[PDB]
Formats: sequence, C-alpha cells, structure tokens
Amino acid sequence: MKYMITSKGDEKSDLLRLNMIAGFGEYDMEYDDVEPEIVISIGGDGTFLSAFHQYEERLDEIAFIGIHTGHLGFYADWRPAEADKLVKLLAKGEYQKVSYPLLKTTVKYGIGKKEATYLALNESTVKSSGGPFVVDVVINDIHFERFRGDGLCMSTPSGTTAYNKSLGGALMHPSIEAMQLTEMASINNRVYRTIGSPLVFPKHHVVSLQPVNDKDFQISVDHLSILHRDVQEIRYEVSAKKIHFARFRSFPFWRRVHDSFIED
Amino acid sequence: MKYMITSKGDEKSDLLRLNMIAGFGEYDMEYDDVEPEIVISIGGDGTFLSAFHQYEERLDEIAFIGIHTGHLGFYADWRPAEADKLVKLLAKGEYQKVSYPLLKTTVKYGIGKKEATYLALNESTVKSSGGPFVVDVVINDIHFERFRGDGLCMSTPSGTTAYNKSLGGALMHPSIEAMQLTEMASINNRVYRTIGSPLVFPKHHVVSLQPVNDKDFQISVDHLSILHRDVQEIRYEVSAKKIHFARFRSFPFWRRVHDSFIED
Amino acid sequence: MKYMITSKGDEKSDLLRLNMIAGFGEYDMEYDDVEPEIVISIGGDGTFLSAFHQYEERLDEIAFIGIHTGHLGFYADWRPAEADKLVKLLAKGEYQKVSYPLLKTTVKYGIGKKEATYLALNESTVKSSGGPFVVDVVINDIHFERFRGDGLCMSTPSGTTAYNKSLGGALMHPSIEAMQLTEMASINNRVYRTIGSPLVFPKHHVVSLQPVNDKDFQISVDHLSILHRDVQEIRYEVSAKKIHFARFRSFPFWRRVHDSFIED
Amino acid sequence: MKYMITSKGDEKSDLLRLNMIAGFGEYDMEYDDVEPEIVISIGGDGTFLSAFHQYEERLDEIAFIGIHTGHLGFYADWRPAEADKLVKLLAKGEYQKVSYPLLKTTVKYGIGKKEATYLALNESTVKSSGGPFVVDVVINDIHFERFRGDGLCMSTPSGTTAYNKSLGGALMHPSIEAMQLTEMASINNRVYRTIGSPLVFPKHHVVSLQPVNDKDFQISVDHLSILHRDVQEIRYEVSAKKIHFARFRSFPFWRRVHDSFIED
Ligand SMILES: NCC(=O)NC[C@H]1O[C@@H](n2c(C#CCN(CC(=O)O)C[C@H]3O[C@@H](n4cnc5c(N)ncnc54)[C@H](O)[C@@H]3O)nc3c(N)ncnc32)[C@H](O)[C@@H]1O
Ligand SMILES: NCC(=O)NC[C@H]1O[C@@H](n2c(C#CCN(CC(=O)O)C[C@H]3O[C@@H](n4cnc5c(N)ncnc54)[C@H](O)[C@@H]3O)nc3c(N)ncnc32)[C@H](O)[C@@H]1O
Ligand SMILES: NCC(=O)NC[C@H]1O[C@@H](n2c(C#CCN(CC(=O)O)C[C@H]3O[C@@H](n4cnc5c(N)ncnc54)[C@H](O)[C@@H]3O)nc3c(N)ncnc32)[C@H](O)[C@@H]1O
Ligand SMILES: NCC(=O)NC[C@H]1O[C@@H](n2c(C#CCN(CC(=O)O)C[C@H]3O[C@@H](n4cnc5c(N)ncnc54)[C@H](O)[C@@H]3O)nc3c(N)ncnc32)[C@H](O)[C@@H]1O
Repeated sequence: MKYMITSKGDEKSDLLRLNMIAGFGEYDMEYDDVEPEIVISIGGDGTFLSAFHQYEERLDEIAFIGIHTGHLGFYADWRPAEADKLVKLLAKGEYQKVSYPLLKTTVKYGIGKKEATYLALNESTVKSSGGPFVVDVVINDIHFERFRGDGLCMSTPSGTTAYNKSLGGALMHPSIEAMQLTEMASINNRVYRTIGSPLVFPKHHVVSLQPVNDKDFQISVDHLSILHRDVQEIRYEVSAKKIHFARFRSFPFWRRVHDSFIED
Repeated sequence: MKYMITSKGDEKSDLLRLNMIAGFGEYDMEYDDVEPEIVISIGGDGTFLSAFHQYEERLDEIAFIGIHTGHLGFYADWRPAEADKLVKLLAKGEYQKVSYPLLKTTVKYGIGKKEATYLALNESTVKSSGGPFVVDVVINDIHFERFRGDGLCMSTPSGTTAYNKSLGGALMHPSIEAMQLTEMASINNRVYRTIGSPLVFPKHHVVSLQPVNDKDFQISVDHLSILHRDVQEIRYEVSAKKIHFARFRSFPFWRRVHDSFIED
Repeated sequence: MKYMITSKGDEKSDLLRLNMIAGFGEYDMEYDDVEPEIVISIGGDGTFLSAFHQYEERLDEIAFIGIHTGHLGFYADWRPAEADKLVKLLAKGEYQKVSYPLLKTTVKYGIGKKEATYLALNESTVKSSGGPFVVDVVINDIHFERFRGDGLCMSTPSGTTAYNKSLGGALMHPSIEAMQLTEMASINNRVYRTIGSPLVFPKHHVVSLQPVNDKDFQISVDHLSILHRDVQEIRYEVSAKKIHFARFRSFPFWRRVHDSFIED
Repeated sequence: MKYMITSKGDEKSDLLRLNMIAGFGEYDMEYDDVEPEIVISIGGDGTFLSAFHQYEERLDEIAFIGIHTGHLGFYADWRPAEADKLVKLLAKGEYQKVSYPLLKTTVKYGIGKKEATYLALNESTVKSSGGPFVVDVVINDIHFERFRGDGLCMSTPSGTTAYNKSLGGALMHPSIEAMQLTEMASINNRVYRTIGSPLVFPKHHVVSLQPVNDKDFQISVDHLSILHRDVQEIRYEVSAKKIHFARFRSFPFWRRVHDSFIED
C-alpha cells in the first residue's frame, strides 16, 4: 500500500532508495511519508532507529524493514543485492509480521506535576550532569538499592545486543517481554553496595530511579540524549506498544547474533 | 492433608521438626512421606534442593515450604521463630500457590540409543572429565559456537541468584519462563571465539551441546554431579513441569534478592 | 618543621584541625601553608587529593598524612581519636617516609604546538564531548587497537582501588612502578575489536591516545575534569615524581585493602 | 654450542626438526639433549611449556626459542618459513637474551613435614577434589579473605595472556616482576565476601592458601594437574629463577599481544 523509504544519505543509500522507488512504481505501491504502511530504512542500525522514532505514533499501523548498506545492521535483515526481490515480495505481500517489545520511559519533574514519556527500541540510560551520579532504585515501590557510579542502562530484548552487551548484560531472545537493567561502573566497598549483576524484569514490573542529591541527569533514549533538570523520578516498564517487522524468510535471532558477533 | 518434614539433621533442625510434628498433631494433619501434599524443608537451600529431588515425580501434587535455621536461604521464606504460625496457617489452609519454572536436561549416549532426563531447580552444568572441554553449541538445530573453556552453566530463573550469578549471569524474575546459559572461563583469541555474554532462552527453545573430541563429561544437576561416558548430546530446554510453593504472605522476589545480597 | 593542615570544612574536621594546631603550638612546629614540610589532610580521600594537588610542585619536599573523619579513607591512615598521638610522634619526628608512584598525563593540542602536563595520584580518564568516543591506542609508537566505547581510564597503583576497580581492573601493590589501563564499555562485534582486558604498563612505556574523528574530549585528572578542544594526542607514562607519606606504624596496603572492602 | 630440539610430534613438526638438525650439522653445533645450551621447541605453546619443564633444573644455562607450526604460539616468536635464518643466526650467535619472571609454588603436607616446590611459566591453579572449595587467603601472614568458589589462579606476567585472561585478569608486561591472583566463580552474598578483583603482588610477597575443611585439592602447574592429599598449605611467590629467551629481532610483547588477540 502506502510506503516510504528513509536513507542514511550517503551516495550508496540514496541511489538504492531511488532505484527501489522506481521498482515500486511498477506496482500498486504509493509513496507516502505521512501515513505509510511499510517503512524501509536504508543504511545502518542508526538509520533504522531514526526511522522507528520518526513514526513511533503509528507503530501499530506500520511494518518496518531494514537494508544495511554497510556491514550487517542488527535491525537490517536485507542486503542491498536483494533489494529487487524485496520490492517484488513486498509488492505481492502475503508476508508475516513479527513483533519485538519496547521500553517505556516516564520522566517526572518537580515544581508541580508535568511528565514526559519516551519509547525506546534499544535502551534508555541515565547519567549525571557533571557531578556524581547517585540514585535510589525502587522496584515495585520497594527500595532495592542506592546506586553510586557512572550510570544505569535499561534495555529492551532486541537492545540487549547493543549498549547492554558492552556493560556485561545478558542477550535475551526478543520473544521474551522483559527489560534488563545494567550498571555502569558502580562503586562497591564497605559503605556502598549495589547488586552488580544485571537484572531482568517482566512486564508490569516498574523500576523507579529517584534522585538523592543532584536532580539534574543526562537521559538517553536510543540515539537521543537530553539534559533533564528538576527531575523527580524516572520510571521504566515494558511498553504495551510493540514494533512490527515485515518478515519474508527465516532469519532467526540467534543466527542474527551468531552472524554479528561470532563469524559471517 | 498429608505432609512430611525433611531436616538438615543438625540438632537445631531436628528439634524444630519434632516440635512442628507435635503441633501438626493438634489438627487434621497426617504425616506421610510417601505421598505427601505439603513438603516442609528445615535447614538451608541445600536441604530444600534435596527435598525437591526427593519428590520430583509428584511435583504437581505438592506445595513446598522452606524454613532456614541458618541464615536466610533463598528458597526459605520462613524463620524458625514463625514455625508455630506456619503450623496454624498451614493447618487452616486457604493459602495460595506460586510456581517457578524448571530446567529439563536430556543426556543422550552412544553405542545405541538410551537417554537420561533430569530436572533442575537451580541449574545444570557441564565440565570435562580431566582433559580440555570443547563442545559445539547448537541452538534450535543452528550451529551457534564452538565453546572452549572450563564449562557451561544452564540456570532456571530462581537459579540465577546461585552459580549463574557468580559467573556473571543476569538475575531474572521467576515469572519469566526462561533458562540462562553462562560461560566458565572461555578462551578467546584470534582462532577461538565465543559469544562471552550470558544467553537467555524462552520456552520451546532447545540448546544442544555436542562433543568435538572427548566424549566424557562431568554433568551436574543442582547438587548431584556424575561423570557421564560415551555422551552423544546434552539437550537443555525449559521444562513443562513446575515447582509449586505454598505462600502465606507477600515476600517479593526482588525483596528476597535485596535481603540476600544488599542488606538485612 | 613547617606544617599545614587542610580541612574538609565540616564542623567535625575544622575543630580537629584547630585542636591539632593548638597541640603543635607546644612544639617547635611552625604553621606555614606556602612551603610546608608536612601536609595533614583532615576529611576524606577527596580532601587528600586536593591536598596533593595543592602542593604538587613541592612533592619531593613534603610528607603527606591523612586523617579520615568519615569512614576509612584509603589515603587516610589515621583516625581522629589518634590525632594527639599524631601530633606527638610528628613533633618528635624519626618517622620513615614511603613513596607511591604517580601518573604523568601530557595533552598536546593542534593549531601549532602547545602542551599541558598533569600529575595524577588516582587516575586520568578520557571520554568524548557528547558524540561517540573513538581513539587509536598507540603503545610505544606501535598501533595497538582502535577503541570505540565510553572511555578509557589510566590508573596509578594506589589508584587501582578507586575508579579502576569499578571498571574491572586489577589491584596492584603500590611498590610496583606501573600504570593500568581499563576500558569503559567497549563495543565488540565483527567489525570492532578491543583487547577487553585491563593492561598493566611498566615505567618508560608510553601509551598515546590519538583522535580519529572528533578532536574534543573530556579529560579528568583525579577530581578535576576539563573539556579539552583541538586535542592532537594524550600521552600516559609513569611519572618520575613520587608522593611521599609520613608513616608512623605498620599498616600494610593489603590490610588497608582488606579493611576497605572485606570487613572492618 | 650444545642444542636440542623438541617436536610436537606431528608430521609437520618432526620434518622441520630433522631439517633443522641437518642445517645445524653445517656449523659447530652439537646435538645434546642432556646439557643443551639452546632448546628449540617446534609446535605450539603446549610444546614450549613441556620444553621448559623438561629442563627447569638448568634454566640459567639455557636460552629457549619457539617455532609455531600451527597458529602463532605466544611463546613462539618464529614461523617455520624462517627456520633456516634461525639456524644461521643461531649458528653465528651474537644474539641477546631476555628473561621473564617465574612463579614458585610450595605445597606443604601434614602428618609431619615434607614439602614439594614447583616452577610455573604460565600459572598455578587450585581447585577442590570434588566437594566445595574453601580456603583462607593469607598475604604476608595477614588473613585477607576466606574464598568460597571454584578455585584460584596465580599467574606469571607472561602467563597473564593465558588462563588468567579468561578469568578477567589484567595483562602485564613481563618486565614487571610480579604474580597475579584471579578468582574462579566466587560466591558473594550477605555471609560470604571476596575481593572479586584480580590482585597483583610484587616480589618477596607471599600468598598462602590454607584449608578450612577438606584438605584435598587439585593443583595445576602449567599443563600438569595432580590431586594433592593431606595438604596443609600452598604458598605462592615470585621465583628467584627466570626463563631466558634467545632473541634475534625486535618483537615487542604488546605487538605479540596485538597479533594474538586483535588481528594478524
Ligand atoms: N556509528 C554507528 C555505530 O557504530 N553505532 C553503534 C554500533 O552498534 C550497533 N548496534 C545498534 C546501533 C546503533 C546506533 N547508535 C548510533 C546512532 O544512532 O547514531 C546508537 C546506539 O549505540 C549504542 N551504544 C552507545 N554507546 C555504546 C557503547 N559504549 N557500547 C555499545 N553500544 C553503544 C546504543 O545501544 C545506542 O542505542 N543497535 C544494535 C543492536 N540492537 N544490536 C546489536 N548491535 C547494534 C550498530 O550496528 C553499530 O555497529
Ligand atoms: N554449603 C551450602 C552452600 O553454601 N551452598 C551454596 C550457597 O548458595 C546459596 N544458594 C543456593 C544453594 C545451594 C546448595 N548447594 C550445595 C548443596 O546442595 O549441598 C548447591 C548449589 O551451589 C551452587 N554453587 C555451586 N558452585 C557455586 C559457585 N562457584 N558459586 C556460587 N554458587 C555455587 C549451585 O547453584 C548449586 O545448585 N541456591 C541459591 C539460589 N537459588 N539463590 C541464591 N542463593 C542460593 C545457599 O544458600 C548457600 O549460601
Ligand atoms: N564523595 C566522595 C566519594 O564517595 N568519592 C569516591 C569514593 O572512592 C573512595 N576512594 C577514592 C576517592 C576519592 C575522591 N573522589 C571524589 C572527589 O575528589 O571529590 C574522586 C575519585 O572518585 C573516583 N571515582 C569516580 N568515578 C568512580 C566510579 N564510577 N567508581 C568508583 N570510583 C569512582 C576516582 O578514582 C576519582 O579519583 N580514592 C580511592 C582509592 N585510591 N582507593 C580506594 N578508594 C578510594 C573514597 O574514599 C570514596 O569512598
Ligand atoms: N590444545 C592447546 C590449547 O589450545 N591450549 C591453550 C591455548 O592457549 C594458548 N596459550 C598458552 C597455552 C598453552 C598450553 N596449554 C595446553 C597444554 O599444555 O597441553 C596449557 C595452558 O592452557 C591454559 N588454559 C587452561 N584452561 C584455560 C581456560 N579455561 N582458558 C584459557 N586458557 C586456559 C593455561 O594457561 C595452561 O597453562 N599459553 C599462553 C600464553 N602465555 N599467552 C597466550 N596464549 C597462551 C595456546 O597457544 C592455545 O591457543
């Protein structure tokens, strides 16, 4: 139906996009970047994340597809050589959609109410604004720990192969509706203690970070990173919303992991 | 109904057991260690694991309860001081059961067929029988990696706070039906590569370990450790069977984790 | 001889300082904070680091002593209760000095020459100024790796129990004239590789960090953190300079470590 | 002078050995495997370790050289293609020797005195004989920790790229006269605490492991692994003895590390 194509913007990706637009012109496919039904990302995983956040208000009406023009992007399940086969199978349709869970981040501020919510496909992280980073971690209203260190990272399942992995987190198959919290350089001695281990939470569990001294934090959501001031609370939970991928052939997650980290 | 009580066997635990037997005698409670309906473990987590494996053929007909006479056992949710309240609330009943997932281990041998299956509440591990440990890891029939190192550990959710934790694994809430694979001292250089990260698998995923040279392995299931010879394959999957706990009050998993590792 | 006392500035530390000044008044001790010969720090390890950097141009003419008014500071080897014994043994003298190695950091800039050097007692770290952090690591003019991640930390021996420890670094006895490099959340996949392991360098080895794209970095030296622009190179080596401590009794490093992390 | 050549024993290494023997026959070189002065190892690092232990009573009278017939052995600094250049430069001599530190392991037994000492080029490790592994760690007669876990590894500097590396240890340049202790899967909770971090000790420091319950341990020294019974103490210290290598060209340790783990 309606489709759109976002491009990394280098010469290689722009030309692939133009050629795919020409190929779609031979079918009942209409280019519309306002309310598309298929969103094709041509570039890398960064390009795909921007595509996701470009259309995160219409997630349930869109199936995403990624083409990697550089090396294998984790959200890319297509090489540029297969772009014509992509046009054709997409044109005919009859594909099946797969859904990965997402992370909801709520940021509460002081001096009254006011709230901001964000959706993450990889992760959301919290760091301080220059000084020391100290937050109380509250799990389902239960005070769990006082964290002192560089920061905290909350990952989706498909995010576990990204920042989460570099922090020592586990890789979880994206059929598991969960989120995973990992530490960044916690201090542990006689007076300061954190769990250390990554923590994996199911749906409906709420993880709340609460300031202890400084109330300014650098908060990231995927690629976006903003300094938030007068923060009262940061709440993490598995979103009710999901991202849908258009799948045309079997490419299992664990094979995707193998290709990306073991050999290809 | 029918109940039984297993004891660590020290003076403290035997006397608590005898006193609980006397208290149960004042109700319609019948001691039967053949087909009990409630199994009470008095001791530590080792005592509770033995209780579980003592009755693993009647898991769906039994609710387990643990009393820790030493420090807080992770499967113990009762102190000895509360044993009388335990007798009474157990006597009246009306409690609710909670269920944790279990791990199925299948060991296939050569020189014909023959198979052995085991159930694990904490984990199952594989090490070599003296020489180097080398196995191919196959996930859902897909060759994932060739592991060279000291061994591998596959953990249940409630097991993730045990051996899994010491190996760098994530802690997962036991409502998640999953199993987690962690490495023991893998070698990684120009010629040998493993994923490194712990891996978390959902139900219905099968992880198969396959010998490369030596076919003898030391295989553990919770406390039991046996040398298996002429092994053709070791298969891991989340069991369809579950362990049921009798719960009388709220004691959340993450509070249990906090009490055991942060402070109490 | 000449001495001075720096204070954390809370009520507890200021009063201890005034009382020690009064006690020193009963001996041939002269207060001089311009060219002191003994520098006493009253507070925590942060207070001691400021004391060190206050007098880092006269390191070879000064013996440092730390009193911890809070919990045991790692550079503090005296409790407040022993302050009078400190005055007296310091007054009589005859103590012996011990020396720990230091880290030299040289920052070279572009648009001409120009250089800045800094001395570190704990560590020096490098992070990016917002964007991705990518540096080439060059050891004794040999290209070792291209690091992609959050940053790098170079620690002195006595620094290894601080930030270095939280990053997974080894603890090294301060009689070893060395420096230790640890990674902060490196990315490792098919295209990006770092060593992962902490690296320990002897004297006369030079570790050079060289920019790949962005040339702006946040560089810390102990507590001081500055954004450096137009950076051409960051060079690390074990300093020829050393910090001298006044020692009055045996308090071994490994006992100091035990008291700080195991139990006290 | 006198030389000998040990071979991995595969067809490739035996033939290289025979060809080198023929080449040495054209010089004043005499084959003697009783009191050689040059020991050439042809194979892998395992072959080189056997060569070292074959002649560990004449370490100060021997210079070692390694040829790797498989991939780059860490103690191999020669490819098979350069074997003739090796013969010739060795024949002429005038090379310079380099020395790496070694680890001394002393095992004391009960039921009287009796002692066994061993020399290690890579490491010495301690594990239990089946049951739980619990030892008290005593550093220079100071009780440091009670270790509960899978075992402990004490590495030389050149050993730090081997088992030590897989356990999270730091890589240290072999000019540093030190040894490094790393944990194997320590348990850490409310009642059990270890340092966690690897520990690096200078010369003259003594690390003593002392049994708590079971007195039987599996003790390894490089490739050799023996069950020791009635053990009273295991003592580690940097040896006064050193291994000498014959060096013909510059091949820096950090380049050796880069070639072995980053790329080649
Ligand atoms: N200049 C492009 C670049 O090299 N970026 C990151 C690399 O990671 C890969 N990757 C991404 C991605 C992405 C896009 N980037 C950049 C952009 O959006 O511009 C934002 C993400 O950065 C991650 N990240 C940040 N810091 C670190 C760190 N220290 N260590 C590891 N990852 C880190 C966070 O998670 C961000 O979400 N998602 C996944 C995934 N799901 N699975 C597996 N791999 C993934 C990319 O293919 C690429 O190889
Ligand atoms: N002598 C008793 C002893 O100290 N044993 C182990 C300790 O671990 C606790 N623990 C147990 C348990 C248990 C019983 N034991 C002994 C027995 O059965 O005799 C078998 C298990 O050993 C574990 N284990 C083996 N090696 C290591 C290691 N290197 N590091 C960490 N744990 C290790 C494995 O997982 C076995 O299943 N299950 C859990 C859990 N679910 N959550 C949190 N904590 C748990 C116990 O309270 C106790 O503190
Ligand atoms: N508000 C005071 C505070 O809690 N600060 C840090 C804590 O660490 C201890 N500590 C210090 C110190 C110090 C002073 N601070 C503060 C100041 O100067 O204001 C600067 C240093 O911060 C360290 N640091 C930074 N980020 C992290 C992190 N993520 N994880 C661990 N440590 C971190 C760096 O290395 C800095 O040098 N040097 C050592 C040492 N040698 N041995 C053992 N312990 C040490 C202090 O007793 C204190 O418990
Ligand atoms: N079948 C041969 C094999 O693959 N063996 C080990 C591999 O490690 C390399 N290696 C060796 C070596 C060696 C010889 N072997 C075998 C033999 O002697 O037969 C004994 C050593 O095993 C190590 N080892 C044991 N367990 C583990 C483990 N879990 N993880 C990592 N290493 C482990 C210990 O340290 C032993 O000393 N010393 C070093 C070094 N200095 N630097 C860097 N790399 C080194 C070898 O090139 C080889 O690639």
